[PDB]
Amino acid sequence: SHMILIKLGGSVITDKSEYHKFNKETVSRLADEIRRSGQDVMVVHGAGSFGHVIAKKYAIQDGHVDDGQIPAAARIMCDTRELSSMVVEELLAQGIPAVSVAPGSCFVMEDGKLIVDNEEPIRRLADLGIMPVMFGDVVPDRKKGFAAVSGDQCMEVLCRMFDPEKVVFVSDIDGLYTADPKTDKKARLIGEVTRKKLDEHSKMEAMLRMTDRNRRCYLVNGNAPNRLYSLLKGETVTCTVAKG
Amino acid sequence: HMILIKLGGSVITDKSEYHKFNKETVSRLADEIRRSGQDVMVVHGAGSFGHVIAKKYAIQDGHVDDGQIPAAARIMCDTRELSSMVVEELLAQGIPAVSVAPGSCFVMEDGKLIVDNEEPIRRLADLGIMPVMFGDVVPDRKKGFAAVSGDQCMEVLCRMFDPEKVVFVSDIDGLYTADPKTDKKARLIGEVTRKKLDEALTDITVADGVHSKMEAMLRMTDRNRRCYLVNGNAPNRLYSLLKGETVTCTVAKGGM
Ligand SMILES: Nc1ncnc2c1ncn2[C@@H]1O[C@H](COP(=O)(O)OP(=O)(O)O)[C@@H](O)[C@H]1O
Ligand SMILES: Nc1ncnc2c1ncn2[C@@H]1O[C@H](COP(=O)(O)OP(=O)(O)O)[C@@H](O)[C@H]1O
Ligand SMILES: [C]/C([C][C]N=N=[N])=[C]\[C]OP([O])([O])=O
Ligand SMILES: [C]/C([C][C]N=N=[N])=[C]\[C]OP([O])([O])=O
Repeated sequence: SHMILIKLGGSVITDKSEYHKFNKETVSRLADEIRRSGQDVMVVHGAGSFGHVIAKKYAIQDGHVDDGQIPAAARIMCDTRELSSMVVEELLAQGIPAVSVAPGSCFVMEDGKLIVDNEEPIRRLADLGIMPVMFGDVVPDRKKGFAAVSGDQCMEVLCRMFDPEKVVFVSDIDGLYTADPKTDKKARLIGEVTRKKLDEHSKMEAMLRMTDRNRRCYLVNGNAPNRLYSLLKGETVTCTVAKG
Repeated sequence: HMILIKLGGSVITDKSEYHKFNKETVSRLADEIRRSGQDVMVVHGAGSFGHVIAKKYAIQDGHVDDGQIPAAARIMCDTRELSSMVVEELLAQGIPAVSVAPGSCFVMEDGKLIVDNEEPIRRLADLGIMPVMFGDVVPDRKKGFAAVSGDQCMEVLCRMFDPEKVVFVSDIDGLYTADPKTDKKARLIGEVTRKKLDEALTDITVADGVHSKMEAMLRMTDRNRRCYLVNGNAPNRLYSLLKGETVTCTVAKGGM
């Protein structure tokens, strides 16, 4: 019961300012860091520039309103699946058996909720040692035609099915700050996140939901070499932790 | 008025060279589909994106040792990457499509592909985003994992969506009395029925061929829906068949 659920956010695996650009060097290092830690893990990744660009250009997250969005949805779904291959290639190269599980090809959505009615394939892939890799995708919706699922929602489902000991968000920031550290030089790192969120980004809300059953959720900078490796081994690193 | 089409691995890949995609052939076949103007749904095989590694690790035998797991995930990645290449050509010709990997959402039991949840595949077809299934490694309820073929993917979609016509696209003009690559004096079979399938059942067939290929087409047929096996390497032959014209092919009929 010591599995660690990891999200390779789109901020580190892709260049979000450059459409369809894969950060092969960062993902290759992150996969090597994952293997050397010797931990049992499951990998979710974001869509990044392989989806967010065409998404809001056609407002895909708002549902099916025009037939012109159908080729756009297919192109987005083709890109997220292609990105997942590049991620899986790096996992396989390190000796981590993994397979892409596209949510848009397997599940449906209803009122912003990812619905996983059939859990057997994901569970059977896990028991075989072939890590099921979910990711942000365009998903059929029961009310809006289609919708968008995030990497965080995919993790919430896997957090429910497999009860990880730790949950780790890998992004391009040292942690949660008072504001965007890229735009506000007067940003200060927040070390702990509890239900003290009552004072107020909304990432505290996203981190806290996965702290069910006294497990700790971490948010760490993947652009810092070996930080993720040390985190997985239990060594103290710079990060934001959600607890309680 | 939907037509179910299998883009076999023998024509969309170089089956003699691992991980080799025949882009231009697929680009032509997609353009022939667009030019036909038919409501279609496309399944494709794995070809050398699945068979080469499956033979070296006996994946068709199921989970027998831990050395197979890295090979199974390697094939699973290869079939998904090949499917992306196929979808890319479909999108280029104005055919919205999405890859639906059977190993990512289905299981198998006793050599049959179990589809317990039909909603996603049906919702994608309703939106106009063609669900494209393909040959893959699939978790098995009894043997750990199992290999599913394009022919089996075609069966469940035939069961699900009830096409009026089924087309098998391969690297051969049709079914022959023996393998045409190893027998020059072999002739083509024009029509396939349940009667001739029993006529092709031999001891060699049992110990294995042509009987299983006939059975694959016959399972796509019923009282009036026919199955056609056409050569994808013949330019515009798939186009003419989709238009309703007569072409050199093998026809299955009557069901079984
Ligand atoms: N209060 C904040 N603390 C930390 N980062 C923030 C904050 N507000 C905005 N950001 C920005 O959000 C980005 C990460 O969010 P996002 O890219 O959506 O996550 P993901 O990496 O999962 O896609 C960071 O690059 C950071 O610049
Ligand atoms: N009786 C037969 N008739 C036609 N082809 C045969 C026969 N026996 C063996 N073959 C071989 O099978 C090959 C096609 O089979 P396969 O690759 O499974 O089709 P697909 O590519 O549609 O899956 C042909 O290249 C042919 O050489
Ligand atoms: C996929 C998405 C969207 C795009 N397209 N559309 N509607 C998102 C996900 O999320 P992330 O962030 O995790 O990546
Ligand atoms: C997945 C694969 C591999 C295995 N092997 N076997 N029995 C294949 C697919 O299928 P196709 O259709 O391609 O042939």
